[PDB]
Amino acid sequence: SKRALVILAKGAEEMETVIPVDVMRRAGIKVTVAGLAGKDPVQCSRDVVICPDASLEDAKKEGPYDVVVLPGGNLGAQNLSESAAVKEILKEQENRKGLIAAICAGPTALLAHEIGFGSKVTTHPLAKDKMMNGGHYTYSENRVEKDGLILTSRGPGTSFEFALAIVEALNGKEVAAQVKAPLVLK
Amino acid sequence: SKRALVILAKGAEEMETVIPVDVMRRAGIKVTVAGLAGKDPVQCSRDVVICPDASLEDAKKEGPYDVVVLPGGNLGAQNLSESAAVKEILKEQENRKGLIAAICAGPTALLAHEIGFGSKVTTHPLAKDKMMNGGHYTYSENRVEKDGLILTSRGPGTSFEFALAIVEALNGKEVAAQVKAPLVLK
Repeated sequence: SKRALVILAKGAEEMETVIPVDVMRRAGIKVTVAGLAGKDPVQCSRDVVICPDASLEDAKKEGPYDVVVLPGGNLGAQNLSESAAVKEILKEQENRKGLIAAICAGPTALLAHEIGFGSKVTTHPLAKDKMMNGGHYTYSENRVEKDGLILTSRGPGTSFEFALAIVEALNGKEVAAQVKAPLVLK
Repeated sequence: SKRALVILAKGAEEMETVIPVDVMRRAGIKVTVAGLAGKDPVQCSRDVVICPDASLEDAKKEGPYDVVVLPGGNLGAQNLSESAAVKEILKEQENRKGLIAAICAGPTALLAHEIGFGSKVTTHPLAKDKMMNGGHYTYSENRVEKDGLILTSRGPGTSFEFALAIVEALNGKEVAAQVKAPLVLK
């Protein structure tokens, strides 16, 4: 009954894609993995090939979504940053006061599309300078940062924390705790 | 220059599949994701669809491998446990004194194929009783267990530790440390 849209572009970090999709489905969220380029399989940064559930064009017609999720991976985030379709989805989600979650270089697509300026954010350490160009955000080193409806995180190793923060935001702390225990997190 | 074979069956835990593949490729290992059933895309436990690099039939002809990796997921591990092809690959890897790595319900395929008896092993907590049927192994609660050439781990949340243990076994501690830092692990 909550719904998530995960936007999958060539060059996405596959761990940052699969960990949130899997954890959100464990939480009972209806997740649509949507291909930026169309319905065809997507070659991720480390050459894992993932078949999306739908094209982004089709998935948009089925919104709105409770969260829009942007994986990282530098080339994936670049492709999200260059997409007019992504711009329109994020602007509409911002406008309706829905959650936007981005991990690793993913938040640099928020910069590109002028989303969430004035928010505290984090990114992978190597993406800090790009994200901070112009001083439009306030930078954090927290592993997960949530400033209202903009949720960001740092890297593959923060992907479980990121996904469980999404789950808590949508489904509450009790569901997040229930989902977390079987994962054998430290 | 080291080589890994990852055997991907329907119902595999996608996080336990993708995290080791990605981390091992970061370490410079040549990884073949081989489909148990053939060359076609594989529907994982949480409905992520992954396109393998090759069928297992083809990938075997290209061995030997420095490690054979068995992801978890209960139905994935069941399919690995029922496969005569997997039996032959694991027996040959055992015989040549090559590493076998299995995570979560994955080690129950070792039981099925009578691999590594007498070793200390771990599994997901919910797979302990199945793994221990007959007392053929000695159970551990360590997050990663390595008893010589049998390497096991417990769940999605131990997948990074599992993958970095594989990297250390193949490529050494210095490479594992170099791969680990950009991941933003805690």
